This record gives sequence, structure tokens and C-alpha cells, in this order.
Amino acid sequence: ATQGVFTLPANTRFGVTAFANSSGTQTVNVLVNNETAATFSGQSTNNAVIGTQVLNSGSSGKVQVQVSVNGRPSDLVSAQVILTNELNFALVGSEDGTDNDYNDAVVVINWPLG
Ligand SMILES: [Ca+2]
Ligand SMILES: [Ca+2]
Repeated sequence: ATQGVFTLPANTRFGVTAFANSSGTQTVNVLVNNETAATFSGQSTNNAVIGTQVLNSGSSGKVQVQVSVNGRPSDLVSAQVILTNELNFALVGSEDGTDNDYNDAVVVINWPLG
């Protein structure tokens, strides 16, 4: 199925944070309104934060995460969790290789902020 796409409440601030666990340099692209809204890049094998930023959900609430390593799109897994009907986590893992640890770039989106 389509992965890494999440519908957020409109005009809502959310945080997006990316970690790396791979030999390769990860390029995390965050699209709000089908237009690019933030880009994280970095390399780590120790869960290093390669980016963190607060964005606004925009008119449509459509937020998309895309991961590529060396210009090759990683395979994505994703899901959304809601705790006490109020605290939202949009979760993405990605695989750039063959071991299928899906942690090569990990992306968390959380809202609401404040
Ligand atoms: Ca991997
Ligand atoms: Ca890995």
C-alpha cells in the first residue's frame, strides 16, 4: 500500500524529526500540500538526529514523508497512533538495502504542539 502519507488536521503545527541508522547518507523530504516543506540529510549508525523542525499542516493536512539514499527511494513502512484521542504520532521507517531493519531513516511526526 501507499506508505508515508498522513492526513493531519488543517492549519496545524506539527513536529517532524528524523534519525539515521545506516551506512548510507539519508535524505528525508517532507511534503506539505504536495510541495516540499523541509529536507533533512545526514549519516549515522547510532540513531543520530539528522533533522528536527516544526511545520504547519497547511490547508489540506496532507503531509508526505519521502526517503532516498544516493537518489534511490527507500522502501517505506508507516502507521499512525492516537493516544487518549488527542496525542498523535505519525511513524515512518525506511529500508535502503537488503537486511530489512527499516531503521535506516526513522521519521516521527507528532502533534499537537504547545
Ligand atoms: Ca537497512
Ligand atoms: Ca539500518
